Amino acid sequence: RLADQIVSLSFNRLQTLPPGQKILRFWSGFLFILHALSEKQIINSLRASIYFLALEHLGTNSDEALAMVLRALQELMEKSSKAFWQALEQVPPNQLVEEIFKSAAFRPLLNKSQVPALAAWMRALVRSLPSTSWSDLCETSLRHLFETFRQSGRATCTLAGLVTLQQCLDGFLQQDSIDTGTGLIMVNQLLNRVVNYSEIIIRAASLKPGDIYNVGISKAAMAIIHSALALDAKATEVEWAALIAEKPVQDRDSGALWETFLEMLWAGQLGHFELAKAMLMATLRLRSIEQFIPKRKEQLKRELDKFNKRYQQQTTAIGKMLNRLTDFEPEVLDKLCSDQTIHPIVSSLIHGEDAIREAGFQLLKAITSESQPSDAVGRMLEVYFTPFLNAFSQAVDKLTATKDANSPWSHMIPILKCSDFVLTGLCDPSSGQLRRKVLTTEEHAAVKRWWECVWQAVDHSFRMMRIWHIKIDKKVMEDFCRDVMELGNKLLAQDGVMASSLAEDAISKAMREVLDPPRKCSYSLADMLQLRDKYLVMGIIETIKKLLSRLQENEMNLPQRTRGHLDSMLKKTMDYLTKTNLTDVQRIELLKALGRLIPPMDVLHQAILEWDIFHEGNDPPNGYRCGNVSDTYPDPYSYKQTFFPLLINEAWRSFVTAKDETTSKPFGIKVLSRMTVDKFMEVTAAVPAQISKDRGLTEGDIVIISKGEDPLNQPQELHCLSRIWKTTYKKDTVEVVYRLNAKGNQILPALTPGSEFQVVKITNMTTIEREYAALESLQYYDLMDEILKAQPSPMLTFGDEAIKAVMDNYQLNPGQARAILNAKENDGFTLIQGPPGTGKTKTIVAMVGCLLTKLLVCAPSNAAVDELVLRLKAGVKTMNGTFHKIEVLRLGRNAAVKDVTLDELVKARMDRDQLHKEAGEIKAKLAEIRPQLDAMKLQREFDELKRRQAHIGAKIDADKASGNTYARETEIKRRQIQQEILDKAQVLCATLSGSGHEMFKNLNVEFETVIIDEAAQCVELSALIPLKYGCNKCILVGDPKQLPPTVLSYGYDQSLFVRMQKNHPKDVHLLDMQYRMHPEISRFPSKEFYEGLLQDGADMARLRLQPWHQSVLLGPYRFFDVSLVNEEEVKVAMQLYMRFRSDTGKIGIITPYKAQLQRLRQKFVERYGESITEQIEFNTTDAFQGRECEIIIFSCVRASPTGGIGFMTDIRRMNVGLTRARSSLWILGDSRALVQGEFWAKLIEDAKQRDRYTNGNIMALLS
Ligand SMILES: Nc1ncnc2c1ncn2[C@@H]1O[C@H](COP(=O)(O)OP(=O)(O)O)[C@@H](O)[C@H]1O
Repeated sequence: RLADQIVSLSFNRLQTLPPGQKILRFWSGFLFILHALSEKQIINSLRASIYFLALEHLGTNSDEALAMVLRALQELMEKSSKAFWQALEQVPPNQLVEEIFKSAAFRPLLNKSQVPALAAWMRALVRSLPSTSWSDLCETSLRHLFETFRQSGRATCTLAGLVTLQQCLDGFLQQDSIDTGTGLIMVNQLLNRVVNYSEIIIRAASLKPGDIYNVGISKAAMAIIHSALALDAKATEVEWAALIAEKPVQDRDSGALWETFLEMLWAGQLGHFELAKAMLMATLRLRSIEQFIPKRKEQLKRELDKFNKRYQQQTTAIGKMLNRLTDFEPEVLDKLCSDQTIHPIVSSLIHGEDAIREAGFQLLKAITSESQPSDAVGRMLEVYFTPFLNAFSQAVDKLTATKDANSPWSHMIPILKCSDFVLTGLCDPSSGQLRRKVLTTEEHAAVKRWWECVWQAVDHSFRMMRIWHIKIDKKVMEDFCRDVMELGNKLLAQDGVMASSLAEDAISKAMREVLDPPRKCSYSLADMLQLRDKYLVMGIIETIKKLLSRLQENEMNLPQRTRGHLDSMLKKTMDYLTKTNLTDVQRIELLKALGRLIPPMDVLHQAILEWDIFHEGNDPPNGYRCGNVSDTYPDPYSYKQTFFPLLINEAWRSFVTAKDETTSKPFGIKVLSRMTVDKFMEVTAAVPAQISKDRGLTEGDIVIISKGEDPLNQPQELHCLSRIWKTTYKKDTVEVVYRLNAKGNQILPALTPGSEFQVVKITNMTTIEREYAALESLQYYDLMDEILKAQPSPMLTFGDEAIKAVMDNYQLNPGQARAILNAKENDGFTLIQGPPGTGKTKTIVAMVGCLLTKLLVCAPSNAAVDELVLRLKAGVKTMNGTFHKIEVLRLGRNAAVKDVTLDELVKARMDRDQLHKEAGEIKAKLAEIRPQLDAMKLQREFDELKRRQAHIGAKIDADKASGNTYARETEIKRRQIQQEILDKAQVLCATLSGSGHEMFKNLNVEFETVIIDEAAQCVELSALIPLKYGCNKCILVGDPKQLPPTVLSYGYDQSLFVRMQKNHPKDVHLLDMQYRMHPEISRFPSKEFYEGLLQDGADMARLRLQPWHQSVLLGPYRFFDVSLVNEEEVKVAMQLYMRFRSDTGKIGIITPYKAQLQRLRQKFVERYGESITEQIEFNTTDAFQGRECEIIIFSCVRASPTGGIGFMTDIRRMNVGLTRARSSLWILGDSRALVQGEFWAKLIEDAKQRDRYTNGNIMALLS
């Protein structure tokens, strides 16, 4: 019946067009039957033609009938397409579409046509066909919809053509793999059809929404643009991943395709936010693809060159895309960043291609408006903490996961720079985000993930050097290795911040999770010590030592492969298994730290900073008792146990004595970041430049902290001590990181960001730290037994002709020649003891001419060093009568010494606008072009003027980054200039503390013989400093006296000389003569100090005859009787000098205290001008040691109390001040404030019992 009605309606039998009512009735019946039937039943029964009769009936002249055959054919091909294309294999889809579309009744179906039926019909048509027939159909069908048929019908066919292109692009974009054979060329044909039909898509997407002709045109065109821009990137990625594996591809235009949809519009259209997001994910699709670099011996192939040109065009277009995005307003920009669209921007920051990286860094600068890269990254970490710290970790981790020969290289240079940017935006001690806020659950994970990511990137950069060294130059690899080493150092320097931010119990828990990423990058570190570079080995050694010390501190282990590689490298097995160029210092340093150096100083800081300075006792508040000197310590550790409280007590007495006479003004600090980092309450502040320059704020400088208005005399307030820990010279204001003590700090509740304090300074730790270093590293000296047992070299006697022979060489004495010859003969410690006028410095100078026929000569004050330098420079005579001249060097920091100073000798051998003009000029063109814009020709200019502003701004930032290269190469020249100077010099002179500098560990020095002058006027741990450098012969010369017998029999500072003198007094070269002092100036401090044994020189009364002693009041000796100021002595000294002037280098005025020294200098400079600063030497007793003048004016303030702080030092002060003159000594002071002291009372009694007293009004008595 169905076939009989088909035969009735067939054009084969009837040979005529049937009436349209029968046609529509028949196809409505077919629709009812097909709704009743099933697809499997259609394939089984209906397929076994009705389809050909449908094609014949599709040519009727009725609009309704043509609509029913179209709806029918849609239902047939949708319900089962396999039978549809099996039963119609004779007719192609081309002829199907042409036969349907050439019908004369189809035009009013279009005209009389919430999508229309034809759009869904063509969706079913495209989905019903295989991929291989997609292209040829399109070559008709789109050409028939867009062009041949071209207004509701025109809008309908335009919508239809957009639907075809969208359906084909979505079909190709949803595939799991595009094959390299026919698949790539049909994708290429579709993309060429998209490029050809681009203008119609542009006018389609430019339509206004809500229009009567917009039936879905704009959304379809937008989806077409999105899918085309995704498919271009996917095709390029597929082609790259094919030709990098040496596979056949085939023998497109991505730049033009990106450029067309760029140049359509981006501001001033609907959905520009969505277009920008789609373009950003499209450029995220291809973020780890790099151009091809040929090998050194090989050449580039043809296909790789063609791919390089194509990739050049594509990356230029992508860079123009990213540069165009910096015209949006900040509101939509921060909406785009905050909102999965930040990942392409952050990945563009890393990229190795120049255009994409420059465009991304400009976009990052434009979003936050912080016009600097590190400031931009800091502001991004401030606003978007977890999105940015996740995007950076993902973008870096995506590229450092595989180590092969196809690994990218140009991406590894700007990974380190961005890691440095994040680190100095995250851990700065004033602008650090980790010093300001507490961390929640998500931020902890973000910071942890960034830590693991950056250490993995450093490990990947170090590991694959060998596979990279076959295709690049030598200089880029050397500079790359140096940069990676410096980044590793900067990364490992900041682990305490992570431990005390990512958490006393949880501190160790957080620290244990910080040191796990550095353990992975350990074998890579212990492989770069084999190179022939001299700068890299220093940094690798430092990083290995710091990592191993921190790992052994917190209780863990090193990887076994790193230890095995280090073990098979520095041990003899007789040669080494791996040839190195290491020295003998690095080998010892490693072979130790692994299992003569500088120890840590972190318990000393807490022991001195847990103190209250206003304690009224004579002992420290903590438990530190002393008074035990056993003189025969047979062990270094018992020596350490004895001499550590002997160091703490000395520091306490120095602190109190410096609190008495501080002479420093206070300054105010404001807290910038409070944080319990590295166990101490490390507070930071920004001190102005003028205060830091005026007060000399260096590291190791000790200050007070108080809330009081005058922190030196308010003990009732809230206060503590601090040590300056790190000083950084910023632009103007110095950044100072004070360290505190959070174990009883009274200001600790009052500590708050924004709390202005008042701070005054006391002393420096440098000598105490050097004494600690000498105490701890005494265990590796070569003079162990002589230091511990206090045994000098034995005494022995010479013949009576060589003594006269050496006496007749330097014109010496029988006391000063036997010592010369004995110290020439034997080795070890030789002791020479004399009062302050014998000639001990004269003996030492003749020793140098005796020994040199290099040397280190040391003295505990600077004045004795200056005297030794001048005497050793003036003239040297050998042991033949010959006048030679040796080379002199000063290892310190006077006028004549300034020409032989090591700091001056090293320094003497040592001695942007174009880019700024381009950036200012290029910014002027952007202002004119943008206001003129708000068309095609203009947009090419505004895209090419703005790329040079990206290019110049990259060159401006690269100018600042080049300063690190100039700063490093300055340092290797300094270590080589220093080492040359240290070998040309014949004699070298320094202080006891200055010779133990930290800079002599990395240099090559060996001083086999040390000479110490004034060895008995210093603490015992000071003379143990310049003995580390292989010294095996030391000569100790000094003065074991300067204390009276009632005071000689404290114990915290005696000497090294005094212990040996009390242990072995039989072998000490005594010098009993004197050769400067008049018999009065030699007769009173004799009987006070030297028990009538200091005998005067031959006929010295006649030698000391200068006129002035013609007056009894102005003789060689006369005592004058008049809060460490005492202006009365200032007026009396002024009157005495005025009297002597009324009646060059021979007049000196001496005060024992710094405040009266300041008053003396102020008053004298006042009315006697500035010429008396050099005429009369104004210095204390601590700056006048070892020297002499003809006339001296001594003015002491007042006697310290007997049981109080001081006393011993004031007695030593008085005895230094008394015996500095050769002709005249004039002592001043009042009687009432001086009779409290015992020895001043003995002095004033000796003054009366020999007519040496002047009392009453001196000012009337002088006139
Ligand atoms: N044998 C000598 N003959 C002549 N003068 C001497 C002799 N020995 C020392 N002097 C003088 O004695 C003074 C001692 O000064 P110096 O040696 O610098 O201090 P000290 O004796 O404390 O080491 C020198 O000025 C020197 O001129």
